[PDB]
Amino acid sequence: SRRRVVITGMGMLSPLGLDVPSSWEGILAGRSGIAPIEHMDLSAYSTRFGGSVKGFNVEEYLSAKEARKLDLFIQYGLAASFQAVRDSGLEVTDANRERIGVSMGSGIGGLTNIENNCRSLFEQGPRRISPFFVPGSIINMVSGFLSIHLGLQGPNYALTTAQTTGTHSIGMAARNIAYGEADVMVAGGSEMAACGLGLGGFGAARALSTRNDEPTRASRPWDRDRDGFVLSDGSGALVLEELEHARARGARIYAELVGFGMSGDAFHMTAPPEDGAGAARCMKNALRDAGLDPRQVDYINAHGTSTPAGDIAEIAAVKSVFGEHAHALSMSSTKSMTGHLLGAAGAVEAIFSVLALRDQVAPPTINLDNPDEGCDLDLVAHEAKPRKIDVALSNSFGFGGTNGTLVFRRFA
Amino acid sequence: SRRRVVITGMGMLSPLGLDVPSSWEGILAGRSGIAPIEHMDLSAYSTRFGGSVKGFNVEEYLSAKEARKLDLFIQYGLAASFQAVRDSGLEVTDANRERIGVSMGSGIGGLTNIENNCRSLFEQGPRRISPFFVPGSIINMVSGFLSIHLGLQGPNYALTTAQTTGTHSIGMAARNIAYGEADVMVAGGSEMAACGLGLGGFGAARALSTRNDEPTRASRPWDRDRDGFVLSDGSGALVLEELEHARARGARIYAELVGFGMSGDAFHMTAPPEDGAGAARCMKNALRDAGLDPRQVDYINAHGTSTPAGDIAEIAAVKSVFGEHAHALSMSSTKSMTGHLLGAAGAVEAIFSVLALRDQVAPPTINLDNPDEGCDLDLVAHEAKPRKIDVALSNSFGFGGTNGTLVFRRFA
Ligand SMILES: [K+]
Ligand SMILES: [K+]
Repeated sequence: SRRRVVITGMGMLSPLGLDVPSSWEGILAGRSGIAPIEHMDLSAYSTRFGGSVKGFNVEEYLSAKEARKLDLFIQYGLAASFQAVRDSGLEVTDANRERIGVSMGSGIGGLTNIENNCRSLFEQGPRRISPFFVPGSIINMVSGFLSIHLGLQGPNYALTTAQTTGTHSIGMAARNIAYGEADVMVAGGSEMAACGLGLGGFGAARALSTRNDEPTRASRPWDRDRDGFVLSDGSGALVLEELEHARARGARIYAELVGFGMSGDAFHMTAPPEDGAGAARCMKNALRDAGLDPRQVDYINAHGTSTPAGDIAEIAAVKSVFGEHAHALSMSSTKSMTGHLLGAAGAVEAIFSVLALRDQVAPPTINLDNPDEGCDLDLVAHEAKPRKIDVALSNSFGFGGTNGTLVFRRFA
Repeated sequence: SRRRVVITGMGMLSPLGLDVPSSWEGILAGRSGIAPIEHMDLSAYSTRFGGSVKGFNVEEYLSAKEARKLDLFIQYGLAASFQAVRDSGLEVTDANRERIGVSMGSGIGGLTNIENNCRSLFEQGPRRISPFFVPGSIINMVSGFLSIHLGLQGPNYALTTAQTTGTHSIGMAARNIAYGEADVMVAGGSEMAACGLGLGGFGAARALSTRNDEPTRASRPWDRDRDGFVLSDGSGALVLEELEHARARGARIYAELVGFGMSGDAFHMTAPPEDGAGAARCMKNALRDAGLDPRQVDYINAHGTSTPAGDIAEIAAVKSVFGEHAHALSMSSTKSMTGHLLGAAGAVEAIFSVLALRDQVAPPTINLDNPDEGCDLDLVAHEAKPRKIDVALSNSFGFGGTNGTLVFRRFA
């Protein structure tokens, strides 16, 4: 009924590194990538730190002339995409390019570019807007430009499901491959909302931590002194591949993507329900899609955003799905270190989940000094935990109560 | 292998009407919905007309208090969604709500809201941004709020593939139902980019017609004196339903959704290739997905945007897919009347395609006074053409060279 889908390539920019292996070394070491933001003047803002991408040089991937039309969220998406296509060793030919596509998305897209063109329009009027504004700032153009730069002719689209984007992108790209619409898909997410509208919009909603004096401690999922999420930038991308197609060309396979689930809370615009019953259904859907019993799960990479309401819902949902086995699995939030990459969070965390399968180690939940009422599971507090990981889950639960769960598994 | 998917409900706001049947009466009569734009001062702009939604009253759907947080693209999406859920006669219960989802998207989303919050931020600083800015302006919240207002717990996501959004949303929602992930999906698209950044961004790219003296004549697909697309607002939404589920409750079925195809040009950021070879592959994929031979197609609702390069590519692609039969089918662009609803274009045109199957009539391509070189097919110039329509196709081809084709068919 379904062809099998594996991960043959990965790419990343995060607040911990300009590629995957540098970012992952950071994760394993408990390193925070959070810091006061240098690129702009945040003095008037109630929050002043974030996970920024540091030292990014777009001209590793594109000429200065190409790069200049494109919002940072696009540059970030192409870079992760390029890394991953490279990482995969895939050679794109006339014989396969119609079988290779792209699903790279974003939660908010080109907010920086829109900001800047907004300034021009207000001060100098319509004619000063760039002619590349639209193509260089709408969300589908990570997918757009990547297909052009790589001559990829397969399914070409983009999701935008806020903080769940990255997770849904990967899952539905795998469904493209399982359905026969593609053999290969580049999927993932990118974001750069660290601009005045991003930080101010999230500040206005009071959704962000305001621990300005100690930014590396701001993101503390399941800690009783948590005060909101930490906004972060970057991108993740995976090369998904039908199993036989990868065997045929001798691909290195990191892991198998076995399950994808989805759900809606149908509850509230920004807050999850106390019992996490939407997240519970999503994980259950993802497990059944993988043909798995809850007891076969060894590691969960949580959404774990460091909001009061969400961290606790996620515990409820895990306890209700997994029962007693909730105490045997390890769950951690690597947002404790990376911050919340929004639409890219799902993508980088899928990659963290795959790496956790490769190296048999559960990354840590840093800053988990005083676990709140109920937060009594193995949350890998403080430091990496080597252990058996056969099956690894990655959740994302975003505004609009939109939920997504991926299930990965060691390959053989 | 696949469950069968039918259309049981439809909703719409367009520049021709505040619902489906008013909009469709306009279409059949050759009525243009294009007019100089009243809602803002366009004097400094090189284009000054558009397809606006006229007389919209959001309080038919939501309280003033609800409505006020939400960008117009969201209001427009919920309204079409509500219409269509209503139109369908579906009763949402605890027994089915986990089987009912939403895929409603947009190409650019809340550009108006972002504009306004941009002004506040510039003049008055961060603290003046609304706390509802983010939830009320990001694209996934049509889906978000609809699932909350209707208690829908099934798959919840949103696409953003620019001018192809509406087409992809519907196609992938049908795939949700064919796969077993849902029995029912509300899918479609909404847009309101008629704000300074929209009109100015598209003006800066020189992509818009500038026929300000005669706006009802600006949109003239395949006419030799065409000078770019006409920007338009609104929304379409369809209730997709597994076939047995609809039979079981005695649903009225408009038509069957039998095919969905996708492709990438991999060519250019904004311009299609001269031969339309990407669009050709997309239609071919869509036909094969439907189990259909080209000769079985009676009517095509074209992308037909009134750009020089795109209108002509689409002819090339149709001639190459359909061969001699290209001269027996009828193709028309209802953008001649509606203008280009961008991310909603696909959604309203899917609805036009379904209505064309219901009433056995091909809508007209208005303004097609002098067909360009090569534009010698039956393009239903000027006035509606009653005829046999068993099978109807709807194309969309958007920036990034992203392509989508839907195939509908009379039900029995
Ligand atoms: K996660
Ligand atoms: K169309």
